[PDB]
Amino acid sequence: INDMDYPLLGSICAVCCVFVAGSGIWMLYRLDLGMGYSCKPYKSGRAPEVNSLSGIICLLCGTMYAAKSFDFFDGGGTPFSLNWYWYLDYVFTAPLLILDFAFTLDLPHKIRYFFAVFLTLWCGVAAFVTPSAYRFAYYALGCCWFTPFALSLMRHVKERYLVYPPKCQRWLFWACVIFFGFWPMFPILFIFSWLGTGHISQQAFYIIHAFLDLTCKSIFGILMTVFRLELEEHTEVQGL
Amino acid sequence: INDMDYPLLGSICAVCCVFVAGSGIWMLYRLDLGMGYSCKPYKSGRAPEVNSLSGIICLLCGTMYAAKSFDFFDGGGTPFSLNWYWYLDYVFTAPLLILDFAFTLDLPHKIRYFFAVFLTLWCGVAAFVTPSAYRFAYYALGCCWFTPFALSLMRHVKERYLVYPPKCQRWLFWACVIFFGFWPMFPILFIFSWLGTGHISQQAFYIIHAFLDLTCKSIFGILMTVFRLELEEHTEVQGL
Amino acid sequence: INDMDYPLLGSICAVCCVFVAGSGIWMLYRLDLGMGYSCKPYKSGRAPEVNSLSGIICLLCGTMYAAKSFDFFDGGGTPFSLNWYWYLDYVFTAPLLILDFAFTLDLPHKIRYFFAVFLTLWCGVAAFVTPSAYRFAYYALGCCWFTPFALSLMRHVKERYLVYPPKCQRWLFWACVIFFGFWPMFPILFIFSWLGTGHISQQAFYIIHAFLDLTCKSIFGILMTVFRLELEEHTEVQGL
Ligand SMILES: CCCCCCCC/C=C/CCCCCCCC(=O)OC[C@H](COP(=O)(O)OCCN)OC(=O)CCCCCCC/C=C/CCCCCCCC
Ligand SMILES: CCCCCCCC/C=C/CCCCCCCC(=O)OC[C@H](COP(=O)(O)OCCN)OC(=O)CCCCCCC/C=C/CCCCCCCC
Ligand SMILES: CCCCCCCC/C=C/CCCCCCCC(=O)OC[C@H](COP(=O)(O)OCCN)OC(=O)CCCCCCC/C=C/CCCCCCCC
Ligand SMILES: CCCCCCCC/C=C\CCCCCCCC(=O)OC[C@H](COP(=O)(O)OCCN)OC(=O)CCCCCCC/C=C/CCCCCCCC
Ligand SMILES: CCCCCCCC/C=C\CCCCCCCC(=O)OC[C@H](COP(=O)(O)OCCN)OC(=O)CCCCCCC/C=C/CCCCCCCC
Ligand SMILES: CCCCCCCC/C=C\CCCCCCCC(=O)OC[C@H](COP(=O)(O)OCCN)OC(=O)CCCCCCC/C=C/CCCCCCCC
Ligand SMILES: CCCCCCCC/C=C\CCCCCCCC(=O)O[C@H](COC(=O)CCCCCCC/C=C/CCCCCCCC)COP(=O)(O)OCCN
Ligand SMILES: CCCCCCCC/C=C\CCCCCCCC(=O)O[C@H](COC(=O)CCCCCCC/C=C/CCCCCCCC)COP(=O)(O)OCCN
Ligand SMILES: CCCCCCCC/C=C\CCCCCCCC(=O)O[C@H](COC(=O)CCCCCCC/C=C/CCCCCCCC)COP(=O)(O)OCCN
Ligand SMILES: CC(C)CCC[C@@H](C)[C@H]1CC[C@H]2[C@@H]3CC=C4C[C@@H](O)CC[C@]4(C)[C@H]3CC[C@]12C
Ligand SMILES: CC(C)CCC[C@@H](C)[C@H]1CC[C@H]2[C@@H]3CC=C4C[C@@H](O)CC[C@]4(C)[C@H]3CC[C@]12C
Ligand SMILES: CC(C)CCC[C@@H](C)[C@H]1CC[C@H]2[C@@H]3CC=C4C[C@@H](O)CC[C@]4(C)[C@H]3CC[C@]12C
Ligand SMILES: CC(C)CCC[C@@H](C)[C@H]1CC[C@H]2[C@@H]3CC=C4C[C@@H](O)CC[C@]4(C)[C@H]3CC[C@]12C
Ligand SMILES: *C\C=C(C)/C=C/C=C(C)/C=C/C1=C(C)CCCC1(C)C
Ligand SMILES: *C\C=C(C)/C=C/C=C(C)/C=C/C1=C(C)CCCC1(C)C
Ligand SMILES: *C\C=C(C)/C=C/C=C(C)/C=C/C1=C(C)CCCC1(C)C
Repeated sequence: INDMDYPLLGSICAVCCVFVAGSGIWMLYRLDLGMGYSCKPYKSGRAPEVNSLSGIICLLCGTMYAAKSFDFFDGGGTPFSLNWYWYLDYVFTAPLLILDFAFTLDLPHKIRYFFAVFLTLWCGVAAFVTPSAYRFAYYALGCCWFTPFALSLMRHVKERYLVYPPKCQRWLFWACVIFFGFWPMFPILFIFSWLGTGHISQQAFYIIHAFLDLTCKSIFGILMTVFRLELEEHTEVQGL
Repeated sequence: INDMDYPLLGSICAVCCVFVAGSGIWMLYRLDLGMGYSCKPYKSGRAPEVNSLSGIICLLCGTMYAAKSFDFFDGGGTPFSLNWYWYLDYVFTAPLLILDFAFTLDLPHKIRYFFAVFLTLWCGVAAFVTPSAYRFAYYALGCCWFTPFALSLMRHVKERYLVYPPKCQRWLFWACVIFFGFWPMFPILFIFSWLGTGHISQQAFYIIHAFLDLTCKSIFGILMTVFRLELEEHTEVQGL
Repeated sequence: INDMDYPLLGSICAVCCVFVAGSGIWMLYRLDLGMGYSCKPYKSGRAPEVNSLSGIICLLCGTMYAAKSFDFFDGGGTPFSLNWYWYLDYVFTAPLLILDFAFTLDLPHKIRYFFAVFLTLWCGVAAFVTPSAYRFAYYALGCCWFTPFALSLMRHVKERYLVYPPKCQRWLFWACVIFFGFWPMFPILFIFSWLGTGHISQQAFYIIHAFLDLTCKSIFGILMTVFRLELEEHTEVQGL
């Protein structure tokens, strides 16, 4: 029912729009001046193309949040909503999150990891738009995709977590908290939302989701950016 | 008219959902233990990223079939149908089929081959949704894309079919049967369906399409997987 | 209001459909016989995959124009329109234009350049479909994406424009005219169209847009093709 407090939801989106986008602008700025903390200039003179994927998602996420605010500030139900169809944008950003994570730590099966998340969210898009007993079938189909994705990722992360120096592991550990602790929270709120159990309020739903993306995009991007700065500093200017 | 036997169509989709997805899980499992039949471990320890594209399409095709079943099992006309708009999913899998085929045999013009199929199907999506005299114009526009695509592919396949050892050529020949014998059957059923001639029944349409994807995705994926196993066995452990 | 002269608009689209597609077929034909004007055969025997991106866009643009004509020739409002939602196709071709430009001149930040244009147009798609005070917010959000994109591109182009020989610079200069002189004309007509100021007539809108794509796709593709022919001729057969 169209009775939730959109001005609030819009404001929330606008506030996190600046934070996520601003973090993206910072990490893009921090990328193109130094390999590490000593600001080592790239010998060729061009930062690796895959490195920028962390900043772009935040700007990609920040650009979407601006849209969401515009949807909320206009009273909802806009022709270009990005909120009526849920996880619709996630389809474009979440598969990119694992792509840079796989690129940052050289995790194998990158195309499998992309299509694991890509197929995971399209079930969530299908689950939302289908009010019926088969909504959870898509959820089950979606969870049939994420569960083998969350697994083997923990195995892959663990196999290389022990290779990094202790300085670099602290940021990776905090990336794993964001990664293996909060990504499983999207399916959990799907069960408890008005779609299933009914705990999460229709309005509340957006606000907690607004406050997780910061952790999943921006803060995850910051931890990835700081982790890469530590990684290159230990390997390039030190040769260790 | 909504009077076809969806439970049947759904069951068909569900049965081939397990077969296509199960074949994809097998070929992904068969990929990451051996270069060839001797199960030669990859020297770096990570199977090539382009190799997995054969398995992923089946899981990508199997995930879609589950959706189609859910559309049929719910009586049709679901908000997330994947059946109301035809060839809509093909847009995501058929361009990937030629991408791995081009990658498997090192065929040139891979981006031209991707956009040949990608533009071929978007005319089929447009042809379906347009009941008018211009449906066949999109079909003609689509066939104006596939016909120069089917050609030059036969020339490209032939130029390298004679380089492979006789053991590897048997699977490639059976890939070509699936490739140059069944892909031209999608346009043929478009003419004869209720859209054009009227031979193929609305219901029958789905069942024959359900039974070709197995050949085009799963069986094609199996033949591609077996062909790659023969190819690497002759080249890696034998050096011939 | 559905009272504009579609037969005209359709004819315009059909005439430029042949010109853009025909130019694409020429530059694809011109690509696969010679590195330069001396028709130097590629030593491996396969033109670089990124080189063909100039031809494909024209065929991608020509295929869309055929569709637009079919939409116009059928009276408008077709189920597969490509005209009802504006810049919707641009989302697929404009990000590819900058991708080959970045590839042709080895410009850095290619993924940033792709997502700059990709996010720029999705605001234009959102701006059109949203009749409200927030249409210009998407326009402002879109211009908040293009303005930092148009800039740094001029800096990047200038940094390498002085390295090319004078023969190659003439085509690049004429690419820059098409690039930095006409791309900023799409936002300008958005302001003055019936959406904003009201200068550009609903009908006129399509005809000037039809006549810019030729410059942005086809003629830009020709200038890119001629520029690459000059570039390789000076570097490959001359070694200068
Ligand atoms: C801005 C940066 C974005 C970057 C990346 C974007 C990629 C993601 C693409 C997002 C797709 C957006 C689709 C959203 C559709 C929303 C439909 C909607 O809101 O419907 C509800 C609403 C009913 O509400 P009210 O009438 O208020 O009811 C109360 C009674 N007074 O219905 C409408 O407003 C009618 C909707 C008009 C048509 C919708 C047009 C959607 C825009 C099309 C462009 C997107 C292209 C998608 C590609 C496929 C082509 C369909
Ligand atoms: C699950 C794994 C999938 C993996 C990859 C997915 C990529 C492919 C994307 C598929 C897009 C799906 C679109 C399907 C739309 C179906 C529309 C439909 O069925 O309409 C008919 C039906 C009429 O039938 P009944 O009312 O039964 O008539 C009988 C009278 N009692 O109409 C409806 O049900 C209304 C439809 C509700 C809105 C449709 C919402 C579609 C879902 C949107 C998510 C997809 C995003 C697409 C991106 C662009 C944004 C539009
Ligand atoms: C051909 C080569 C193309 C290559 C690349 C293609 C990629 C770009 C994808 C383009 C998406 C096309 C969407 C266009 C939707 C147009 C809607 C439209 O015209 O509505 C207006 C019109 C009202 O006009 P009239 O009734 O004449 O009014 C006057 C009163 N007598 O409404 C209709 O006709 C109803 C529309 C029927 C349903 C629309 C179906 C759109 C086709 C779906 C396939 C596209 C898939 C998109 C993916 C997401 C799934 C939605
Ligand atoms: C929540 C709101 C929505 C969120 C996003 C809104 C827009 C965000 C702002 C722009 C995002 C990034 C633009 C992407 C295209 C530009 C490519 C790019 O950034 O390249 C990096 C390039 C630097 O590369 P170096 O390595 O020094 O080059 C030497 C070659 N080795 O970046 C730059 O040039 C700096 C940024 C552009 C310079 C132009 C300065 C003037 C810009 C006008 C401001 C317009 C308002 C936008 C506000 C934020 C802008 C930072
Ligand atoms: C028709 C229904 C829909 C069809 C599809 C439904 C889901 C299909 C099942 C999962 C598909 C693939 C998941 C993609 C993300 C995982 C990435 C992946 O497979 O990586 C391969 C990786 C092996 O790599 P190696 O080379 O040994 O690693 C060492 C590094 N050199 O695979 C694995 O780890 C095996 C699969 C995951 C292990 C976790 C085991 C427990 C999984 C719980 C089962 C959940 C139900 C799903 C059923 C099928 C699962 C196989
Ligand atoms: C405005 C209307 C819509 C616009 C577009 C309509 C369709 C455009 C015509 C086809 C576009 C391109 C097709 C893409 C898939 C083909 C791949 C391709 O072109 O590969 C190049 C390959 C040449 O490669 P080389 O380097 O010689 O190979 C040796 C290996 N080193 O091209 C060819 O083989 C030439 C073109 C195909 C040959 C088949 C000839 C017979 C074709 C029947 C004509 C059908 C009508 C289409 C009209 C235009 C066709 C040119
Ligand atoms: C539970 C409370 C949650 C609060 C939300 C978080 C707010 C943002 C603050 C940062 C969160 C993530 C930080 C991750 C840890 C990195 C911090 C850090 O110390 O980084 C340094 C250096 O790296 C950095 O600079 C990273 C921190 C920079 C973060 C900048 C904040 C994000 C950018 C937003 C600016 C624009 C926002 C617009 C205004 C908001 C309007 C609402 C790494 O080295 P140290 O361990 O200090 O060792 C010292 C010797 N090397
Ligand atoms: C006209 C009847 C069509 C019947 C449909 C086909 C059913 C599937 C059977 C396989 C079809 C394709 C097989 C292609 C040929 C490869 C078979 C083969 O022999 O492979 C071997 C080895 O490779 C293989 O193992 C490939 C065959 C494995 C196929 C496994 C079947 C697909 C996986 C599905 C399992 C899960 C399905 C769920 C249950 C179904 C519920 C409906 C290659 O070497 P050989 O020539 O034997 O030489 C011996 C010395 N090297
Ligand atoms: C303001 C008037 C605008 C008119 C529209 C333009 C019409 C198209 C004409 C070409 C426009 C762009 C040309 C760019 C400059 C390149 C021309 C040129 O000279 O190229 C040569 C060689 O390269 C070429 O051949 C490029 C020109 C080829 C252009 C072919 C025209 C496009 C193909 C369309 C054919 C099919 C169209 C269907 C019919 C139309 C139905 C409506 C480069 O060397 P030169 O400087 O001559 O030095 C000589 C010693 N090397
Ligand atoms: C409470 C919520 C936020 C998080 C719940 C998940 C936490 C408990 C998970 C997320 C990521 C996980 C870490 C991921 C990787 C490793 C490296 C391994 O060699 C030891 C365990 C360790 C350190 C894990 C401990 C458990 C961990 C921290
Ligand atoms: C009857 C249906 C299923 C298939 C119709 C197409 C068949 C006849 C086509 C598909 C692929 C084709 C093969 C593709 C490649 C070659 C290699 C060439 O050096 C000799 C011909 C040969 C061996 C072709 C023979 C004809 C062939 C088998
Ligand atoms: C463009 C070149 C490669 C030819 C490929 C397009 C051919 C195969 C297409 C173009 C126009 C098409 C025809 C257009 C209209 C109809 C009417 C319909 O009720 C039966 C099929 C039929 C008769 C089509 C058959 C296929 C056809 C002839
Ligand atoms: C009048 C319309 C069509 C075009 C307006 C933009 C024109 C004036 C712009 C577009 C591209 C620009 C050129 C781009 C690159 C360079 C190289 C630099 O080292 C000197 C300036 C020069 C040569 C620019 C001059 C101005 C220029 C030609
Ligand atoms: C913003 C970034 C991320 C990674 C968001 C991720 C969301 C998921 C991984 C959600 C998964 C879902 C599943 C498994 C089933 C129901 C639908 C969801 C999309 C919520
Ligand atoms: C599932 C995999 C494949 C390769 C399916 C392929 C389908 C085509 C190549 C279909 C082509 C069509 C044409 C040329 C014209 C009418 C519309 C079709 C999509 C049926
Ligand atoms: C056909 C190729 C090109 C490059 C067309 C490009 C169009 C743009 C770069 C348009 C930009 C817009 C902006 C910045 C804001 C309003 C919406 C537009 C899409 C017109």
